[PDB]
Amino acid sequence: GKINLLDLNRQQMREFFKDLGEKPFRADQVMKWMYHYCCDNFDEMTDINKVLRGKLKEVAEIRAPEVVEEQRSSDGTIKWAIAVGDQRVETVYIPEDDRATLAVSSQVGCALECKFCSTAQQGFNRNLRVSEIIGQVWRAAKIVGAAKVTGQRPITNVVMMGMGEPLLNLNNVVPAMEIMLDDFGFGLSKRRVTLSTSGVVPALDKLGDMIDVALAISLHAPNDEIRDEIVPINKKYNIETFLAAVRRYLEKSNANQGRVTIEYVMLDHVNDGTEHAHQLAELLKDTPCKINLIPWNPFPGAPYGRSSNSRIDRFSKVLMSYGFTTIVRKTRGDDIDAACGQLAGDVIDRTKRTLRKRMQ
RNA sequence: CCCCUUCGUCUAGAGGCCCAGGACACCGCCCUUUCACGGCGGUAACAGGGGUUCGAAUCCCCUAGGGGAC
Ligand SMILES: C[C@H]1O[C@@H](n2cnc3c(N)ncnc32)[C@H](O)[C@@H]1O
Ligand code: MET
Ligand code: SF4
Ligand SMILES: [Mg+2]
Ligand SMILES: [Mg+2]
Ligand SMILES: [Mg+2]
Repeated sequence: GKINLLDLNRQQMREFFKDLGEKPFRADQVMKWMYHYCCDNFDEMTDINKVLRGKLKEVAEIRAPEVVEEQRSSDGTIKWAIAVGDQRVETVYIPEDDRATLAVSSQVGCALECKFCSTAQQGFNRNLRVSEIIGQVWRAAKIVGAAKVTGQRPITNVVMMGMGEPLLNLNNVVPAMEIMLDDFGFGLSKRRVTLSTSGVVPALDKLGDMIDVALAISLHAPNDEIRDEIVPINKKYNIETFLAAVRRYLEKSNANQGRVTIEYVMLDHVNDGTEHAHQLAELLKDTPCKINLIPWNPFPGAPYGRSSNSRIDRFSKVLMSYGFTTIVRKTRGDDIDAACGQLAGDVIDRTKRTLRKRMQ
């Protein structure tokens, strides 16, 4: 029953050190070792006297989840499977010219049932602990830091775009993000830590009272009827209820700089027509934003196709004629099922999704 | 008895190069095309106090807070 320090943000680690009679600055010191240096062994922490180091071994540990698989894409993308009990979730490293980004998982699977997502096909088991979330970053930083490969930069950006809906795990997601932003943690910017959500609107309001981070929304449709089909949570919280919650978040936010990112997956002949772009432009006219079009990444048994490049191009041309910043998300790591939406992991579904499927 | 303390974080520094330079963070402006959040700016430190010197982040003394040898 040793306490894992990877579960604690700054505040909780101060109060940890206040107990057992130590001063607040110890929290600062140990976090620097853990996060600036990827240190999991108290012996190596020269900042601290040998008495307090031997004392920490008694009551504490630094335990990130194990990497059990690595795959490398031809485009530079790396996917790691991390062991989480008997199950697994994925972490994805994305090197770009001027930056490097890590996509992190928030849940063991997902319970939201989006029809175009491989993670949904796996079902849902549970939420990840803080240590299991920030541990992905820790473990990726250590692996990337060791092998000094050409064009393989340290992590500058983090996206909550792995397995699971982050807003359904605020207890653990928020503290993990706090450690990403903390100067004594990873020291990342507000503006380059982006949480993506499908729209759990009461939770988005809660998020606003807890932490300010960059925000992307999984819109994927120009109207409620199409969205009800592909992103079922739109039935409980429709587009306007969601867009309103977004505008509330933006009002308090330095991280978003006045703009939400609109995520929009391009499904062939479903939501991808010129007609739909016009309707989407109208829909977003009162929501300051940037549009990120995502070519659909396939998975086994999916009833969709990827929008052709010409259909995507015409869709974006339309949007640009309405004055919207419009970017096609380059597909990264699809040769190793690491592209957005292809993260299957290894999940034990607790929602009886399989036995429900056969009973129609 | 010996070493350590420079912007929020990590650092450049060796008596005039420094009213202290950089990276990232933070803040601000812009995003009507750099986006798996993009572009450009701006604020910001010599642990504290007192000596030495024409001149101190730098040399000396004390104090506060960390290590380390007997
Ligand atoms: C991280 C973003 O990826 C989207 N997403 C989910 N599944 C897929 C898929 N098969 N292809 C492309 N994008 C997908 C999201 O729903 C979210 O907005
Ligand atoms: C694979 S989706 C990851 C982010 C979030 N669950 C969303 O739908 O936007
Ligand atoms: S898309 Fe994001 S939310 Fe919808 S299912 Fe896949 S993961 Fe859960
Ligand atoms: Mg300092
Ligand atoms: Mg940005
Ligand atoms: Mg200055």
